[PDB]
Amino acid sequence: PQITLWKRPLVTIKIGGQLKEALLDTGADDTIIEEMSLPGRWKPKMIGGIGGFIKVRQYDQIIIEIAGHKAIGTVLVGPTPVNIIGRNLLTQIGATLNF
Amino acid sequence: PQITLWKRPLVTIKIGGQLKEALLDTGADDTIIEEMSLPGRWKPKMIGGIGGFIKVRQYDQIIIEIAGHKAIGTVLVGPTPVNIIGRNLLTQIGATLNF
Ligand SMILES: CC(C)CN(C[C@@H](O)[C@H](Cc1ccccc1)NC(=O)O[C@H]1CCOC1)S(=O)(=O)c1ccc(N)cc1
Ligand SMILES: [Cl-]
Ligand SMILES: [Cl-]
Ligand SMILES: [Cl-]
Ligand code: NA
Repeated sequence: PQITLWKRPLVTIKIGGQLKEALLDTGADDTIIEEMSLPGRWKPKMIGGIGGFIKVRQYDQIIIEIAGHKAIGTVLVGPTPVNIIGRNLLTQIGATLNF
Repeated sequence: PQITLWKRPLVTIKIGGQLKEALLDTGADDTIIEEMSLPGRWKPKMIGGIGGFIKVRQYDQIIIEIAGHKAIGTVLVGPTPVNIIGRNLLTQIGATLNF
């Protein structure tokens, strides 16, 4: 698609066999989702946002579909206002900003 | 142009006579710039996200040259860790996310 920005760029994602809503966020280095069960081991990560830095859980090589596009990569889990698809997975699905 | 997302999508902006570097951020509803003076009236606002909320000043009807493209709209000013061009001004320069 070509997505304009008059409203929030919200899409459906599928993770763990469940559909969720997520924000496509070019200002997010990383993908972070609200608390849920993911398989495997996790590692600690510090991420920075508007209010400061927080520690979150990092899961690697997670299968995730984004607006129908398949990705496999790093998903963080932690306190987040919305599920966020950031540049690590935006790049995998071939997203660019154009003007 | 067409901007990939392998690295942060940073551009040069001009605002209030000053050149700054800013992130083109599809996840940000409104544009937020680090502390600077702007002309006219303002009102206080709180904005939040990862790491919580910050208090900002909301200035309306501010012109900003973004990578060569002029746009007018609301500009928030406050202790953001990064200058962010949000959707309110991305729309005006015809920015889209494509994949
Ligand atoms: C969290 C989203 C929903 C909203 N933010 C936008 C995001 O793009 C935000 C931008 C940013 C980059 C680096 C440092 C600080 C902020 N990135 C962000 O948190 O990246 C984290 C999430 C995973 O990767 C790392 S916001 O800054 O809170 C915000 C809120 C309101 C307005 N008007 C403007 C900005
Ligand atoms: Cl990744
Ligand atoms: Cl505006
Ligand atoms: Cl349009
Ligand atoms: Na004004």
